[PDB]
Amino acid sequence: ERPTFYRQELKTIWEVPERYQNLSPVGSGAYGSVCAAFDTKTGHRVAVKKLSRPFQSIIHAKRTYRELRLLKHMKHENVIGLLDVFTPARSLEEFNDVYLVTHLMGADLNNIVKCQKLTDDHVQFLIYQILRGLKYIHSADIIHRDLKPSNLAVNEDCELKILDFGVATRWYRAPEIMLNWMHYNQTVDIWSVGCIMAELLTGRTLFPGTDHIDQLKLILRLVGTPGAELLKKISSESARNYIQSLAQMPKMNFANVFIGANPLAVDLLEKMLVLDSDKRITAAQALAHAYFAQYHDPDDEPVADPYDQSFESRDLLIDEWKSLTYDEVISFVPPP
Ligand SMILES: Nc1c(C(=O)NCc2ccc(C(=O)N[C@@H](CCC3CCCCC3)C(=O)N3CCNCC3)cc2)cnn1-c1ccccc1
Repeated sequence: ERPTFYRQELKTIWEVPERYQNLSPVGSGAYGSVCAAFDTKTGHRVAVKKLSRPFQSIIHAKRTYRELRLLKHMKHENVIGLLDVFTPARSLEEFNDVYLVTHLMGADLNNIVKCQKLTDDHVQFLIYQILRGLKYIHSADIIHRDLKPSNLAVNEDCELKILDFGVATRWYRAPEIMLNWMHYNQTVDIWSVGCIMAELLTGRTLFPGTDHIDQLKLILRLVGTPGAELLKKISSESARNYIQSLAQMPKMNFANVFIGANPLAVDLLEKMLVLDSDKRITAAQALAHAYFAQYHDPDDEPVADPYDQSFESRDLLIDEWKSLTYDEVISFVPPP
């Protein structure tokens, strides 16, 4: 039974089920067209995102479908999930707007740290949750690709979720992406986690580059010029020359960069900030690292159901993407 909707303005107009009350814009553009609301069904505050021009073009329609598919798939404590999705339309013919309802978080990870060191216990808890969510995301063959403190949100009980509010900042970007090395694996996200973890411990950005070149120079000063093993995997002579032109010395010992830090934290940072992404620790491996002994539970670090992203390879018409999106709205099943 279709609930009754009500309209509102909010310089953006919102038609939502009566279920959602007390709507108010939040983030003022940083979050998009997002309002906080009171979910009368559960008595919890929620976030309502209205999609912008979802079916204006093939690209818009496919992006709308993609985001709905991703959100419908993510069912994990440390990843943003879909509480509801709705449209005022009563038919595919009238279908032109999509609203996504998620949990409302309280702050991102810039708001928690505020340029001050966190305790080592608190860093364990925060990074453990990030890695727990990444193990889940990566098990579905999904790569975040833009992990950074602003895409990590917490509530008052310090419970953390991974989202994507999106390039804005390069401070957390893996060197292989910056170098256009083309073959990326999931540990580009592990690089970002390493940068975040270092920042939580020290209160300082690990690699605060002024521009693209400076960012790579700062990275390579810490992690060193490519070793012989990594150089063997670089096809292009110009590519080999270019990376060496930005570097010089071997890597530094992280034990003499993170003075006063838990030696287990330093060991983990070493394994996350490896230049060769083939040698970089995975999320599942990192969760078993002794640094997380007080939080690690091998039986509550779940993986995702298989995620069918064969649609990514397809060239469909605008009405086909729209119909596929409409079918995914209809088939949605709320959580418990
Ligand atoms: N602003 C918000 C919200 C909110 O916007 N919720 C709506 C809300 C919808 C959607 C998303 C979201 O992340 N959507 C992803 C798909 C899921 C991703 C989860 C991780 C792994 C990779 C996939 C996506 O496809 N796109 C399209 C391209 N650009 C980026 C987003 C976030 C959020 C929820 N809480 N808060 C909040 C309030 C105060 C302080 C801090 C946060």
